[PDB]
Amino acid sequence: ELTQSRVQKIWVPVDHNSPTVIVMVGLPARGKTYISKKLTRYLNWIGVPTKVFNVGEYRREAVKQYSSYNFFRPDNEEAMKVRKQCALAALRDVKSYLAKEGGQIAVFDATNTTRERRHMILHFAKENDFKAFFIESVCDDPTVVASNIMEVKISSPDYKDCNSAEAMDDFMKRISCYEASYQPLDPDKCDRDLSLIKVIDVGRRFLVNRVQDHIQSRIVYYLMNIHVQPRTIYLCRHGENEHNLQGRIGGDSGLSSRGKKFASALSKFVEEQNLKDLRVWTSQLKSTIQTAEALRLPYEQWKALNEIDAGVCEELTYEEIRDTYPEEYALREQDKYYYRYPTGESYQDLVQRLEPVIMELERQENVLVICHQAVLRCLLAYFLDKSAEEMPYLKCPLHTVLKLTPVAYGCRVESIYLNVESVCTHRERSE
Ligand SMILES: Cn1ccc2ccc(-c3cc(Nc4cnccc4C(=O)NC4CCOCC4)cc4nccnc34)cc21
Ligand SMILES: O=P(O)(O)OC[C@H]1O[C@](O)(CO)[C@@H](O)[C@@H]1O
Repeated sequence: ELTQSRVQKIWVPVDHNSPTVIVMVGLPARGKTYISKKLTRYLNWIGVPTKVFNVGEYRREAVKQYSSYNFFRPDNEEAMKVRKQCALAALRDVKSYLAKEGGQIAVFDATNTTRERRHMILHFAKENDFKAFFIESVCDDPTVVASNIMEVKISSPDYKDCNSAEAMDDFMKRISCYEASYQPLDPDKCDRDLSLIKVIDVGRRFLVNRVQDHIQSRIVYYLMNIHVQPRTIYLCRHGENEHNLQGRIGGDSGLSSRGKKFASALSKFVEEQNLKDLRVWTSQLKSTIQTAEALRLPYEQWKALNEIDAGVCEELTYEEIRDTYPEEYALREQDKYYYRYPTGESYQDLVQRLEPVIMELERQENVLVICHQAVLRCLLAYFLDKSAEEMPYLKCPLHTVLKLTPVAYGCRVESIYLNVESVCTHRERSE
């Protein structure tokens, strides 16, 4: 016999591959940490457990505050010993994360600019049975380097007792400390056997060598879709709909009278925002489409943006679900991310179908996504680096636009309520 597990609905028989170390490579202020973080955010959200080990954070913990670039001098015998021990301590943690804590990918975020340092990470990987994948960021444009420094270096803890001008100055010399011994990845000759991507001039061009597995090709694909241009992402739900007024889930009802006032308000908001080339996306459910109709803009529908499928519970109230399917109600409340409605979906299923939405979102600039409660949560979690456990409980009120702006290494979210009443469909984590 086979039995169907209670939360996920997976048929199982009755009782009766290598982790990867991703090695960042490059001079300081080349976006290594920007990429480390963003990538880790994508990987975790698609369900590959990933963690960043930034050697700089180890050095900052092992050493009294930073005073100047002299700490990074190649003739600094003692700082060198410290730096090397910081790398080894980060690797100890990498071993722990991947071999014992269920980690899948560890991103070793450091300059790792010498063949020697990289050879040692390889030895580490090889003897723990970890795959190694290198990502190098190369850029010689001073404008880009300057910008990076202004944007994330001068505000860092290292420079808290320095003004801008002198953080910038210190950082420039800090970089020059690494230049003499920098051996770029060389896939033609000495690195022909390594798996790596060398990125040149901020994603303009890539060198890819020996992709070993699906995580690696997928990272390359991700890296070819992202960009660093400023832009804005607006996320909202459909205007209130008739099923909302009844506390009924799922279905494909139309906008209520308030829902229509929202749409009209949303149109005003969008106009006042004054964007160029704002793309608009909806699901294929009517609520969403009517809402976009009020904007008088071109929009495109995506079945992927359709609300979670409640299967056999579609169109019931939560009340009716507790009465009719008491046991299914409880299972969901106890594990709301992995719980699969019977005949239906989990939040986990949602991530899989939203993955192509995220990938296209990364390619776009200004976008307005009009969608549904659970879908919105799933997208929002991606942008705000929220865990699978939290995602089902993020708050996405009706008639409220969430305005997301890339800033520094992450994302500012700004809530904008359009002053139209609605019922509340938020349901707290109960225990
Ligand atoms: C699009 N893409 C694909 C691969 C890849 C690798 C590195 C980078 C990359 C990204 C990058 N980005 C930042 C680094 N530090 C701080 C901030 C950014 C950054 O993206 N800032 C932007 C945020 C959005 O608004 C405009 C400014 C800087 C780089 N500098 C030199 C070389 N590469 C850089 C971009 C990449
Ligand atoms: O995961 P939760 O909190 O039940 O929210 C999902 C529900 O939200 C709604 O969008 C609105 O109630 C339903 O269509 C859907 O079943």
